[PDB]
Amino acid sequence: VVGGTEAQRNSWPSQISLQYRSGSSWAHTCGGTLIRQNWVMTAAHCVDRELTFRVVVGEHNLNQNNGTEQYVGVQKIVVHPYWNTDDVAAGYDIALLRLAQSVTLNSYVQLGVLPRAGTILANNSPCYITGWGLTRTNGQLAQTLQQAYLPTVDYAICSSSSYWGSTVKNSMVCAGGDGVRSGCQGDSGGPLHCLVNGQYAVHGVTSFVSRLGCNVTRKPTVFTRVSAYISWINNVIASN
Ligand SMILES: *C(=O)[C@@H](CC)[C@@H](CNS(=O)(=O)c1ccc(C)cc1)C(=O)O
Ligand SMILES: [Ca+2]
Repeated sequence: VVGGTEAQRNSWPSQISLQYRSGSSWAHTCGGTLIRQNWVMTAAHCVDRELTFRVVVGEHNLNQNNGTEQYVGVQKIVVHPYWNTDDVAAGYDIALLRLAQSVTLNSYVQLGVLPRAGTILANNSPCYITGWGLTRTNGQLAQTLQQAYLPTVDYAICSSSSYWGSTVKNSMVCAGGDGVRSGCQGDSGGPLHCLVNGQYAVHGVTSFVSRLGCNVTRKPTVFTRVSAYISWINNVIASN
């Protein structure tokens, strides 16, 4: 997250860290949202490589023991069947991870509330991106979880020629684009939390930023629109 602030450690209890095995240790690669005690929602592009993955829930600082973490292996990976690694702009950048063990819920570990199917936010709706992604374009991951206020940019504006044009689809949510705050590499997969009727709900799964950089004016961070995939998510959890 570029231009973020450090989140309080119990603000976003559904945020998870998706990590891969690297030698004798583990490395953060993406975020995710805990949606059941044994299921995580993340981006399909985060699980494209043939790596060994684990999920960390109750995480705040990646480089320090917080005394709240729970570590669980990924038992099954279900990518949307229409995802294509050669075309992130086509959409379908979503995947569900079945955890080997069910995690225990507490003030640091909670299920993410998902919007009702079909819900579209009005332009400029209040949202926060959260993650441990780079803190600057071509920078380094954050140690502590970060958050940034990214108001939505509706489809009409976001798919206009000066923004993302035809690259953005109506199955996506755009947010931000101010040139200062944005998602960045390593935030992908994680949540876009938006305040609706008093309650924050996870409306987006971080998917991409401009190839020019993370915080680029008129290139808002782009997310998979969760509310387009409610039936798909329910169908996967029910058949697995
Ligand atoms: C996600 O973080 C996204 C920017 C918000 C990235 C794409 N995903 S990533 O950094 O996790 C990634 C990059 C390259 C590879 C080979 C794998 C994963 C983006 O650049 O849009
Ligand atoms: Ca930690």
